[PDB]
Amino acid sequence: PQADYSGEIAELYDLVHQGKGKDYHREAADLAALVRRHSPKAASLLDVACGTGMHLRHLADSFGTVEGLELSADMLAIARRRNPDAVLHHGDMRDFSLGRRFSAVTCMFSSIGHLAGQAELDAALERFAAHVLPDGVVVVEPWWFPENFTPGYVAAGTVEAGGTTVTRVSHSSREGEATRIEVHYLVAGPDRGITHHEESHRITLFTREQYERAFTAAGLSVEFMPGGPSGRGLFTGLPGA
Amino acid sequence: PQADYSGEIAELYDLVHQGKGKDYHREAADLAALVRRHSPKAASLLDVACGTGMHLRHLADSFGTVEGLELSADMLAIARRRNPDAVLHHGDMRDFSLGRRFSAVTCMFSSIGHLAGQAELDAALERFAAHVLPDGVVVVEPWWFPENFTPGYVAAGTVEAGGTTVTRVSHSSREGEATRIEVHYLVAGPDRGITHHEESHRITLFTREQYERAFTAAGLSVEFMPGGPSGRGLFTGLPGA
Ligand SMILES: Cc1cn([C@H]2C[C@H](O)[C@@H](COP(=O)(O)OP(=O)(O)Oc3ccccc3)O2)c(=O)[nH]c1=O
Ligand SMILES: Cc1cn([C@H]2C[C@H](O)[C@@H](COP(=O)(O)OP(=O)(O)Oc3ccccc3)O2)c(=O)[nH]c1=O
Ligand SMILES: C[S@@+](CC[C@H](N)C(=O)[O-])C[C@H]1O[C@@H](n2cnc3c(N)ncnc32)[C@H](O)[C@@H]1O
Ligand SMILES: C[S@@+](CC[C@H](N)C(=O)[O-])C[C@H]1O[C@@H](n2cnc3c(N)ncnc32)[C@H](O)[C@@H]1O
Repeated sequence: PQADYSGEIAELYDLVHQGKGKDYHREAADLAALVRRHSPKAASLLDVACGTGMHLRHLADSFGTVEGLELSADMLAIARRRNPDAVLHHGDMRDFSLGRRFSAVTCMFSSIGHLAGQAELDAALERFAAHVLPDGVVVVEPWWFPENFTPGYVAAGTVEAGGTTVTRVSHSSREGEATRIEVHYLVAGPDRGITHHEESHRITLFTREQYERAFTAAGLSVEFMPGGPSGRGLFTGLPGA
Repeated sequence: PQADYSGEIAELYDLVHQGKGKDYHREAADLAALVRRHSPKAASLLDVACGTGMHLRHLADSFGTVEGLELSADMLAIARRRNPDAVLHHGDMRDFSLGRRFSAVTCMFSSIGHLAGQAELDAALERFAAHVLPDGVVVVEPWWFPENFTPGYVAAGTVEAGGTTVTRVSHSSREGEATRIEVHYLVAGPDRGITHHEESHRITLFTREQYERAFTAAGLSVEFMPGGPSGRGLFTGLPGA
């Protein structure tokens, strides 16, 4: 039903991804070490599709200035509360223009898969290049590629916090050149009873070559790293191709 | 939504109660030892609201003849497959008449709480007495009493079998003289995706005295045993009051 990271889905986001084991503190430390490898003097970072601003909160401990861009107002509201001294823009990775550049431009946890087709992917990569300093680095965490996607995958987990029990179950299928992921939730607590929610997303299965193509078209040199924080690896790009 | 143990709810019953830890083999052994305490020569047993026939399957190893009665055709279908050599009647605990008596008449796992009011409870207890041999025993596992019910209770568990993942979440609230239990399910598998189901039941909170009253009115001597297989204790009754 929803595909827009809104309402109760946005409110549940952080608890469910923490319950699944996601460690944004570690991921931010790793990201900052990776960035400083390619740009030793790096000072500022823009996190695109920053969601609830969990990486930004931790990256602020490593970078003098951090900033975000996010499409969903409800995600953004959470992010702004968590990062009250940073600028967080409501906008679209396909066409934003902030009039400034950063040491690092990051786009994490498969947000890039919400783009449809090579044209949107190239457009986003060009915007990321349009916002990186000449000595900086772009980091994009892809969705699954066709060559590593597992169709029929079922993930189920339950987490409890503050008196509330949340179960999240996903099923991922092949829909042409994308994954269809259906996600259902049961949210329960003594005072509120049980509520059911659902999300459904089409997330594009770009090949590695297609990602590399978008980096190249944007003037970035590209390298893929397998494994990565979420099993999908990580691409890094440097201006100067 | 449903309150009638039908369709997919009936199909999910055994897997969810097994995942929650219910051991019908142990409960049947205990029940047979309890019965033989009060009726050493006991030979036959009628399980009323026998559901999917899980106690009957195991009790058949202890009693020469076992038989069941169940209101829901879909539960009964499962029970009949599991117990192909026994007679399993489609009927109602409030008014059935089988024209024969048994060494033991059992009614397990709070099925008795599906009755509304003292009149139905007394009617069922009189039917149970109308089907027990003079030297036999009646065993009724109650629902919660007002004095031991915990309102706001949330139970969540996930079990996997045969490629299918099932999450069941319940919330129990006080509705006058009953509990309102709402139960939601998520059923997931690689081939079938995710489906959501729900049940809602009103289950009467009779006091211990009200149970004892129904046994007495039916000519049975009554004893309550705390704890029991499901935390609600157990009543046993003997003809001859
Ligand atoms: C398909 C798939 C999943 N997983 C692993 C990956 C993950 O550990 C788990 C699936 O969990 P779920 O909540 O559905 O997806 P995420 O955690 O990625 O969250 C997001 C969902 C959509 C957009 C972005 C992020 O199984 C794989 O290892 N291979 C696969 O092909
Ligand atoms: C209210 C309540 C529950 N529990 C325990 C009892 C149980 O271990 C758990 C609740 O699990 P759930 O699936 O909702 O109920 P059942 O397993 O009884 O199944 C049936 C439901 C309805 C009709 C018959 C049987 O919490 C308690 O200890 N006290 C309570 O007051
Ligand atoms: C899986 S979440 C990842 C959020 C965050 N980066 C993290 O690691 O938790 C995907 C995010 O992409 C955002 N998003 C989707 N399409 C977008 C677009 N065109 N521009 C900006 N953000 C977008 C969603 O609103 C959501 O916050
Ligand atoms: C919680 S289930 C217990 C089933 C079984 N005794 C067990 O231990 O698994 C409650 C059962 O009561 C049955 N039931 C409800 N009202 C009934 C009635 N009036 N007569 C007979 N069975 C009834 C339901 O159809 C269901 O099978």
